[PDB]
Amino acid sequence: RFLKVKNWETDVVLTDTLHLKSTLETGCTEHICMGSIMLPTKDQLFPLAKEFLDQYYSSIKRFGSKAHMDRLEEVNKEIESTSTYQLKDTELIYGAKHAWRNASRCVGRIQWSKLQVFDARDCTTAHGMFNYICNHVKYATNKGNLRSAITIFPQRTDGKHDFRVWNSQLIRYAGYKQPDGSTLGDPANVQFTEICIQQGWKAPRGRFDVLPLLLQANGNDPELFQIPPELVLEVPIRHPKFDWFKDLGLKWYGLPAVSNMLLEIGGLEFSACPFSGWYMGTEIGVRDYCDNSRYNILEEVAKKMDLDMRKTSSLWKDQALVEINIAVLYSFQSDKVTIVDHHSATESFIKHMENEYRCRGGCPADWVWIVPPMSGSITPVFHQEMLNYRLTPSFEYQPDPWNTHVW
Amino acid sequence: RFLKVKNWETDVVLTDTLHLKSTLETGCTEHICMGSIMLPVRTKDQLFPLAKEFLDQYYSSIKRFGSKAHMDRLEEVNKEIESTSTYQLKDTELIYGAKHAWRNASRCVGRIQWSKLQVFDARDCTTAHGMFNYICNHVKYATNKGNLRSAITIFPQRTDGKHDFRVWNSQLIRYAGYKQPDGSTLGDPANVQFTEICIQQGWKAPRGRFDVLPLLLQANGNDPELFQIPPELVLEVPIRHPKFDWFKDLGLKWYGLPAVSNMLLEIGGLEFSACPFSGWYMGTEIGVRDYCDNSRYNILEEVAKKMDLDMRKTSSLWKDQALVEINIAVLYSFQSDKVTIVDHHSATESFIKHMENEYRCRGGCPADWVWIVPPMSGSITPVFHQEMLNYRLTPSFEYQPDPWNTHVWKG
Ligand code: HEM
Ligand code: HEM
Ligand SMILES: Cc1cc(N)nc(COc2cccc(CNCCc3cccc(F)c3)c2)c1
Ligand SMILES: Cc1cc(N)nc(COc2cccc(CNCCc3cccc(F)c3)c2)c1
Ligand SMILES: C[C@H](O)[C@H](O)[C@H]1CNc2nc(N)[nH]c(=O)c2N1
Ligand SMILES: C[C@H](O)[C@H](O)[C@H]1CNc2nc(N)[nH]c(=O)c2N1
Ligand SMILES: [Zn+2]
Repeated sequence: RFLKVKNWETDVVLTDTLHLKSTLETGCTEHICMGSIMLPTKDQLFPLAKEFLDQYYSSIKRFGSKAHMDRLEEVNKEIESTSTYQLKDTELIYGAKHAWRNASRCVGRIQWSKLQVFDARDCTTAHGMFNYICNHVKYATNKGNLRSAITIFPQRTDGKHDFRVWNSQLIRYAGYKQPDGSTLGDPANVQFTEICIQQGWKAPRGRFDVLPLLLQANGNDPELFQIPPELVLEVPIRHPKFDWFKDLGLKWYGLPAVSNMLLEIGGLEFSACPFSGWYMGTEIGVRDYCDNSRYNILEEVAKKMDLDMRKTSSLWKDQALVEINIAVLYSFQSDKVTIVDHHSATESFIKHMENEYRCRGGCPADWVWIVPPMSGSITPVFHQEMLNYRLTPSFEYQPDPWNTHVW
Repeated sequence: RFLKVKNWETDVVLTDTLHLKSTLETGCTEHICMGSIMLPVRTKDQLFPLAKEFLDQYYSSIKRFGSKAHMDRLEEVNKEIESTSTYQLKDTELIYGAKHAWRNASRCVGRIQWSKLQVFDARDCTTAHGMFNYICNHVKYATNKGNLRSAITIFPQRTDGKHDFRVWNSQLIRYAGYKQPDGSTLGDPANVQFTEICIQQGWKAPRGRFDVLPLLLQANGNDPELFQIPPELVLEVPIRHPKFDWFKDLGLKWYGLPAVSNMLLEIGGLEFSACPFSGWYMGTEIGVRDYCDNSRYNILEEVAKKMDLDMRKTSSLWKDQALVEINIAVLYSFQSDKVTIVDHHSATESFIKHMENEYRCRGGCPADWVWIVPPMSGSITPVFHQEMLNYRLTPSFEYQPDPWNTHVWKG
């Protein structure tokens, strides 16, 4: 019930107590571990609300004060009356920061307290969402000097009035299936790209076309907007040694901005809460560029390097993979767009894990996602035992809206 | 119940019913996943159910379930347990049980090979000298001049737990680690503690960077005894790189035969506390872990120096670059000397075929993703994108405490 985690490289042992405050379930049981699975009324609301406010007032050192009891009372009164409630700005900021702090799959949580929170709870239309989002992108991009931020649209009500950003990221490239048989652009995005075409977008049918936004306000049908081109910072990818590399025509965008998740604070559900930081290099180089299901460019690079592709045991893939990742980091650094490498990112998370054990009693972490997708065991997270559990406030997955939308 | 696992690269979806035959526990709950934790006398009472369940599994596999032979064997084991309190496995059951422990080893990426396992029955062994001889024969048979063959040797089972057979070495072949007064380590830092035990017991340590450790063998609960593996029995490979001629001058080598000697083999409630087994290496086990862990040989700096990589910032990926070069060297050397080795691409692709096949013919394949995924280039190997259910089946291999923590010394 009081759990220990060992780091097998440093022998440092930490004691986890925070896990007892765990509320949601994992997918696992005593009989079966589901660690590698990608996706495992008035009644319930007040307990959820109280649980939250209790932690909030405890965090500001006013646990059991009149202000505390007053708010508890106040919120209770509002739920009984309105069947929901509203968070104070302070509570909203705190909630959102803590959903980040609690995301057990995020290697970048050392940063969790520097989140700029944009309260867009007054937004009513999809045009308004477009305005808030452009402001978010522009603030976050900060001419390549990236700052973390989240924009929070209004909370879910009866659930027929949801705000949704239909894009999975604010900034993503299109994907088109061709008669050709193969896929042009980003294969991860074919379906959503078809929804954009079938809502009216005129696709340029390039390899790297920035998707338009599909914004849904107040449960209405979603609308298309294009992010001003001048707000979408992009980096052309060159290698610091291979002159030919830039001839591959690769670019990526600078701003990672997840837009399809659901933020739950104190029982309240914010179904549109796009949030952003800055990239860890491997996210682009390893996954975006080299995944079979993605841009899949390893063969093309190995070829240009003239490696023996005859046998897997020449490790031509591994070699091409590293060079692609050197190129990503190099291109971003050259243009002064913030980026972190996996060595530096994971070292940061180990320091952060340690701060959270000594300051909070632990840190939920999901090893499967924390350990980078290349060079695993030469980063310190690999040797680090982690405990995975769910705390609230949290970010959660929600069904793609096209599967849900009453048209 | 039916459980599904998706492959996110191929969209292949599999269905597992085998997890329903699981008994042992995971250490996870509905509130906490312990999937990345490294290490999460029996009585007549528990014994017969465990025996019966094993023998039902056995008798099904040979299509004799419910036969008279089946029933008489249950009868016979029942009796033996009641009067003698344990029981003896037949050779064929022993063989089946050891194959199955391997098959059920959820952290093993090499299970495609599970049915080709030479079983050596050393249950007539009585002394440490007897153990030595069995182990030498194992090592010589498994090595097979570089054309490695899987094998296991199985010494007598636990009785009162006061008479255990144990191999104190953690692998049969392993390099001495020596702690220096200055605080640095000579040889393999993983094996420092055990090297001290060997020295304390009378080994004359050559004190090099690559000294093959002597065996420390306990028979029948007696104090362990020391023996040297005949050097001519120990196949080693000097490590060179195909383009980098300076690689050989690093002075690296490694042994050909990976042979785990510190696990417990549980079959039908019986506990085989000495059961050394050996296979062949996946390159990354030597090239990533043994050479480049900071707690092991730790040769990354030195390799990247010689390659003259920009070592000022980690974002040049100098570590990653050197790691690949070392791993190429390891595979290249073993291939050049005709010592069996598999690369991590080939190994993980074979496992995915094995795993699918196991889903078709067996109803599942317990797998531990934290362990199956290789320690380099994770995401470009097909296992990375494979969802996997982890659970425990018997027969099984288990950890057991190091014998120096538990042995009652006689003197
Ligand atoms: C500041 C730089 C940041 C870095 C380097 C970073 C890093 C990452 C990485 C590498 C992942 C792995 C998932 C994948 O491979 O796609 C991840 C997951 C995640 N991060 Fe971050 N992160 C950052 C900022 C943020 C921010 C600002 C938030 C939210 C406020 C956030 C919330 C998440 C969540 C919710 C997940 C996982 C979603 C899930 O459960 O599957 N991160 N992060
Ligand atoms: C055929 C060659 C084999 C290869 C390439 C292979 C590969 C591996 C690798 C890479 C691991 C991960 C452990 C680590 O990285 O330290 C492993 C684990 C294991 N393998 Fe194998 N294996 C082979 C044969 C065998 C054999 C013959 C057995 C026994 C019959 C066996 C039983 C195990 C067990 C028990 C584990 C996991 C230890 C644990 O639970 O922590 N393997 N295998
Ligand atoms: C804010 C931020 C910064 C940064 N450097 N990296 C990130 C990456 O975080 C996320 C968060 C949510 C989702 C994703 C995309 N990754 C896989 C999600 C997923 C789940 C289930 C099914 C899928 F097809 C895909 C990535 C986020
Ligand atoms: C038979 C065989 C072939 C092959 N290629 N590789 C192996 C490696 O498998 C094992 C099996 C058991 C133990 C080990 C040693 N490493 C993990 C055990 C362990 C536990 C706790 C802490 C550690 F540092 C190490 C490795 C075994
Ligand atoms: C099957 C497995 O859960 C899946 O491939 C995971 C593994 N680890 C990951 N880790 C990160 N950071 N991102 C991912 O998308 C995945 N995919
Ligand atoms: C803490 C973590 O579980 C530990 O480092 C594990 C991770 N995965 C591993 N995977 C393999 N194959 N071998 C190992 O020793 C480890 N170590
Ligand atoms: Zn689990």
